Amino acid sequence: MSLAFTKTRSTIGIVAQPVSVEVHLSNGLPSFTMVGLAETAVKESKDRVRSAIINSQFEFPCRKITVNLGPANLPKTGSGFDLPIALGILAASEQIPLTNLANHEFIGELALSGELRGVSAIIPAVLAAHKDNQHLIIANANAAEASLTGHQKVFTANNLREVCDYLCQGTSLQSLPPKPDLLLNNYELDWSDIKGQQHAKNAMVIAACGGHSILLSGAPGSGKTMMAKRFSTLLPELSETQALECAAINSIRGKLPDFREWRLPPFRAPHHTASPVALVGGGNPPKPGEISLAHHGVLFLDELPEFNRQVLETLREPLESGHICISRAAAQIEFPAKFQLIAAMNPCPPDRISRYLAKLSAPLLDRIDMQVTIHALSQEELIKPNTHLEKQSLAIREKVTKMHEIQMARQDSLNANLNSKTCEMVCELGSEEQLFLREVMSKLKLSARGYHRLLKVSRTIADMNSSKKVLLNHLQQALSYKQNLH
Amino acid sequence: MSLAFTKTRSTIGIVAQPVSVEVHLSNGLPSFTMVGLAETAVKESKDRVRSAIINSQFEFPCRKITVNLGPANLPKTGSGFDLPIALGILAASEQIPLTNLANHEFIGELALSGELRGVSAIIPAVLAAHKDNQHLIIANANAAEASLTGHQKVFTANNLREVCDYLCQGTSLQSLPPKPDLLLNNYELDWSDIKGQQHAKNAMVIAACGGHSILLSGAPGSGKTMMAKRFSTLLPELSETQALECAAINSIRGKLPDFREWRLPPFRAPHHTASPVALVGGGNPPKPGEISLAHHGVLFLDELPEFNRQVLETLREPLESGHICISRAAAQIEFPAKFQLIAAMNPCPPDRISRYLAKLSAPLLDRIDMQVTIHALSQEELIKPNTHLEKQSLAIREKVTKMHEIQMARQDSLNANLNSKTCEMVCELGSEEQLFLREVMSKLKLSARGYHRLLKVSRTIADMNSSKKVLLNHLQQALSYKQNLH
Amino acid sequence: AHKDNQHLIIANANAAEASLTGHQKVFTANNLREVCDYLCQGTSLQSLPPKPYELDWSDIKGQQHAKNAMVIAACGGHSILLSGAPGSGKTMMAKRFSTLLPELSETQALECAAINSIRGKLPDFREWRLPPFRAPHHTASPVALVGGGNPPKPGEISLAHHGVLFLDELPEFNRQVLETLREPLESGHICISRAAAQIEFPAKFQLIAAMNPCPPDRISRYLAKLSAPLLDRI
Amino acid sequence: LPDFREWRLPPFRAPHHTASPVALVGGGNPPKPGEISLAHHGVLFLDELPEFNRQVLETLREPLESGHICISRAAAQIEFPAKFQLIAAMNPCPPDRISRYLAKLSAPLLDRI
Amino acid sequence: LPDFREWRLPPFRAPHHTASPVALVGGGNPPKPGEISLAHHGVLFLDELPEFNRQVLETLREPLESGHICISRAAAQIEFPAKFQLIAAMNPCPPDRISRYLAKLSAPLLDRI
DNA sequence: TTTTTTTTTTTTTTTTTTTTTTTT
DNA sequence: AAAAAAAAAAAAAAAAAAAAAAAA
Ligand SMILES: Nc1ncnc2c1ncn2[C@@H]1O[C@H](COP(=O)(O)OP(=O)(O)NP(=O)(O)O)[C@@H](O)[C@H]1O
Ligand SMILES: Nc1ncnc2c1ncn2[C@@H]1O[C@H](COP(=O)(O)OP(=O)(O)NP(=O)(O)O)[C@@H](O)[C@H]1O
Repeated sequence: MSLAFTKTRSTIGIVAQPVSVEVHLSNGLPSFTMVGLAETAVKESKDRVRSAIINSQFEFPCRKITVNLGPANLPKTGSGFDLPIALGILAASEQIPLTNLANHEFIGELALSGELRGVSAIIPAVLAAHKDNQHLIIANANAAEASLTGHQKVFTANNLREVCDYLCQGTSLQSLPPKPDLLLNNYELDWSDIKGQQHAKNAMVIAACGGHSILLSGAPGSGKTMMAKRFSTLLPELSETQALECAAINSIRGKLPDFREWRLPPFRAPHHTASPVALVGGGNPPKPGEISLAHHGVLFLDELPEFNRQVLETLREPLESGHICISRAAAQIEFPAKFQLIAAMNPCPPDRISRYLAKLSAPLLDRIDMQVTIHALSQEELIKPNTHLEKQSLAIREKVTKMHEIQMARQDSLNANLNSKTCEMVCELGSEEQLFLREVMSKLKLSARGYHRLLKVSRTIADMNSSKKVLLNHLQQALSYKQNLH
Repeated sequence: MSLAFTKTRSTIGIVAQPVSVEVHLSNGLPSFTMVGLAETAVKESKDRVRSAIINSQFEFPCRKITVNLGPANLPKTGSGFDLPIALGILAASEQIPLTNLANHEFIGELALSGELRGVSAIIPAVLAAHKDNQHLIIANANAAEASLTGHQKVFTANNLREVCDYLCQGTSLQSLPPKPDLLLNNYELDWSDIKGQQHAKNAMVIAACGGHSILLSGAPGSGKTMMAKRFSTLLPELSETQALECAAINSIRGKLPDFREWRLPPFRAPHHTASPVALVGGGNPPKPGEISLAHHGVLFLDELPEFNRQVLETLREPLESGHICISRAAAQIEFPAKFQLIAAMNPCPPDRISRYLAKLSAPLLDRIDMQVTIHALSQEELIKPNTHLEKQSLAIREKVTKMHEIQMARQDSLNANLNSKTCEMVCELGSEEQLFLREVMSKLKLSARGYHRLLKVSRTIADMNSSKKVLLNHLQQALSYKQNLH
Repeated sequence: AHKDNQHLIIANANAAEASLTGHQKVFTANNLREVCDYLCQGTSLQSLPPKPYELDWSDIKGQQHAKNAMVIAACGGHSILLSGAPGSGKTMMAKRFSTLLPELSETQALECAAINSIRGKLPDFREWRLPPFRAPHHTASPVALVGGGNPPKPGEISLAHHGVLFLDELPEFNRQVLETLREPLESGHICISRAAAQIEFPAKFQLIAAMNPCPPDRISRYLAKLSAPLLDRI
Repeated sequence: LPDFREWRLPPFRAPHHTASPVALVGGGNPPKPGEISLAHHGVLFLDELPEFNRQVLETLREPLESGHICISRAAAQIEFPAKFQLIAAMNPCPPDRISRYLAKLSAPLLDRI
Repeated sequence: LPDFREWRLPPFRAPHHTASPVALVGGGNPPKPGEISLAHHGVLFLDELPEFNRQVLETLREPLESGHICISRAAAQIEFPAKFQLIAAMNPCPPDRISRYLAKLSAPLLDRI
């Protein structure tokens, strides 16, 4: 008859869910009705589309035009619906052969002259389009942003007539500019630029291999955030897909990285108090927060007890599943937050100790595997200049990569994410080691999860020593990283 | 078919984003349609533009008119969209040759007689136009404000007919007037009025010469606030590019400053009664706050134990990044906030003194580099008159001008902004210096931050002696200004 | 639809969720033409893809004294107060309890399915017919443990509908929170109200609580924090 | 609209010690002059001065020197004349109780009287 | 509305000893009747009075003589008639601490027994 | 060895800007 | 073809419940 289908994508949450644009024409008096929860920025696109179609020397149909943006449950805020609506209107009036619109997705604004203009936060659309294996058409102003993915099967155009020519006559035009240069870390910082703490350094290196969260205990003014800020150095380079996902997460916020930190794990340490709306998801049109940010990186947490209780209890979901499920009353949208957690805590500024320690949430203070006490540096070490022992981060990075490969070989998850049931099956335990653990529980009444936490850290230490299975010395070193002190 | 394009500037935050006005005429019913998120202040430009065009002996088209305002996602708030729309309507109707609108930007509010009216906050638009090398035409009422920049590519007009004549026959309009007939610095304020406080004045001298933040403590009624106020004169006069930015922020607020002091570094002390939105950011269309009003200047926080922590917890990020980002749920807005901190407090209002200090935010005091005490002024020295007329002023300002260049030659930041690693290799601590530093460290209870705080101010004092490295004499003086006692 | 005994016609895209109930009398369609053909002539639409362990009491040694008491509590539906010295948690006794209870019927399991479905991201694998066991964390939160806030979401107690609640170290908890757990025990549902209106989360379950009476003269203090009505219904 | 009665006698306004900061100084809404501005060119009396909250008393310093209070309603700011003359009455307390009582005063404001 | 009840017969209500101030009289949200507002024309059983909150027992003043507990949310005044009869029970309690025990009995309410 | 006040958070209210539905 | 009665949110202001902070 006189209806057509075109496919777009709208950035809701972090994932660009597919949006079906449906255009129908009927023999009524001329009109234009937009159906679907479209905001003003989209409802105003009627005149833009009419002018773009007319000024490109096409015939704008003088009939009842009905446009539906399915599905109808999701509000649509992106302004880049003009190009698909125009193509749908053209296809409905049989000015474009319909069979070529099946495998394409279109995103882009339209000025009244027919020239395309770019839209913001486009990278997630490209990611979704490739994931579904769909050709994507993009306004040429977005080629600079979209080329960072380096993804094929993405084309750009300048005018609506260019897109029409591509669809009908097949005169393919433009392609993503070539990928930018794959330069190197420019990482400065380095782990070498920290004076000798030794115990804290070794503990952090152990946890980086095992991906375990740590508590940075000790007196304030001792080097808590200073040591943490260098922890992201140890973590390995992210994969192509992981880097692309982090890039989309940052792109939705609006601050494009500088083409270099692409493969560097993020840090994004949140403020002291901040806001629970800001630090987890958001309201209005929902935007990612500090939790959603630093998806595959390391998240820092200074002055853990000070944080609001509701924030800490809502923080249970990520370390348990890696998703946030903030609801918008009508529905819910997911946020990926599978992050490494680093926390700092100061053992009180003796009556107040009970309430101060009790103020800290235990649901958070159960998955914090390791703890360490960061003693202040001796004046001799503070005043002594650093020999710098040449830069030392690539050796530790190589060690972490090898340990991660070893862990990936024996199961499909890291030791931090091991289930309680699989801990016994995976680990190779000797009889004397089991007897030693039984004797240890005589000395200290560790909880049920203490077993698995001690086993988890000792597994990384044992794999660190040379190979094979757990040993008495490994558990002996592990015992030092108990849950608390007092 | 004919349509016209016309460029203008709409200001959001501080920078004036480019906005392209598109006008298209169709053969439908005579209606006027405007799209592009028009705030109702500009949405009613239809009747104003219609009457302005009719009354200037032109011919208003009797056709359907569609007007599109730039990017479809940027709200338009200014009232100065009448002139671009009127010129677009004229150009689309072939009453103006289109080629002349190639590289011009128009800003101006029209009246029904055709006379142009001044629009508030014109300076950022002029700056943006000069950055892009574009002719800018404004109302005659804005000539006084636009003359600050002194750019030669800005023209002014009296009515729409003048603009049409300029675009059609090159009548050449009326250029903006020359720089105001004033050069005399004066400022009626200088360092001499502070009498008797030799030690604190000498310390504030080195505070200006290294960009260090300085904390002041002393008895009320002495020159604390006066020394803060006179501290502006010490800093070197701002460059033209910095003066334009400061004038842009000031004009955006609305307080047009006096031409006499448009190059002095701004000084603005916030008031204790202020919302966290008053100092930083703003509601509505975002407006610069108190902190950004002191860009490239000095911020004076008198009575530091006041200013409820809710206010001070927002000042953290600007002290490190030099800017603050405010989210409008649809875009991100940035405000320049690079400044120098000066704070004043009463040392004493028993163990209650600790509670008095407890209200202070430790991380804020972490960034402060210097502390001095305002001792009670001697009897006869104040009792003795001020017959001395040896006003220092220009001498110390000349000294700090060279001082900033000397620091800028070594690294890419002043002594206050040194990285911890860069504290060394710039201060070649000798054999005896380490000995003395070890002694003072052992006898005191300094932290890691305090040691590096001690090094930077000592570096600045070392430059004051035109010596390559510290000579154990600068360290002794540094201890006095250091020792952030409380 | 099941409660009223009514046929459902549902979009084919929703067959992923409606199949998880394993229901009959629920159909799926693609077009209005298919539904019109069904109503006019009955063209036999699709009817969802039908759907086809844990520990036991054997893992515990011959503790006949407590085992038979627990069985009686399960048979009679009464609560229980497994408590004493905190010996290695002792929660392994409670974890076995959920296995003893009878298998839930269609509506009973389906109601828990809906209650979980509200929280979004429907539980991952399987096992809807097994009654839940979800237990608190000895500190919880008044919003999280009971009812909720913001646009309402079921609390921990409601999630344990037709299941078991293992509230450990009862004395510590919160005095205000404990009394909020009153209406569900008596009626079987909560009526938490806030702002505009309220909704009724069904909260029928069974309670298993633990306590420590300390090693002197501190037993009275350790029991002084107890809520009388909550213990009176045990 | 006082007319013919006191249009040449200096105003005398004595706000009650609680009042409200949005009425004592400036205000919201399309702004209406507050208590402080109502005493322009006149006398302002503050009985039981320490009883006033420190937040309000710290605002008194700006008009006492600059001569006019500058309201700060985020987007907009307006000027109100405040050239008044200040008169204050305080009770020298009814141990550390003396220090606690005198802490409720504003040291700069009292030391500027 | 639960069951078929009896309606024609006097009601009986007994608060949950510790109870709550919002449950005994009035309530939040749109005005909801309190426990004391219940048992209208009936019998209210107040068991173990000292366990109750002192302020609420003081708030029982008007209901037992006036029969109306009109709530005040600063927006509306809903009446909620509460005519009833009081019945209370006391434990003599386990001697100078007897005064401490009796100090919580809310003597103004004890006068109406 | 025994009891209270205050500040913060949350909740509500109010105003205004936004929205959403008249009435030509 | 321009408007005005109604549903939602952002910010300022005031009151109730909790925490703790400090006082006997
Ligand atoms: N182990 C350390 N090694 C080298 N430098 C350190 C070390 N600890 C502190 N520093 C110095 O500490 C200064 C800033 O780091 P730091 O004091 O840790 O800030 P912070 O992490 O925000 N607060 P805190 O951790 O409590 O001290 C730098 O000059 C560092 O050089
Ligand atoms: N050498 C001097 N030392 C101190 N005060 C001086 C000196 N010379 C003049 N003064 C005068 O004394 C006034 C003191 O100002 P100041 O004490 O800073 O008032 P303020 O703004 O309330 N800050 P504060 O110091 O806390 O009282 C100055 O405004 C000068 O008018």
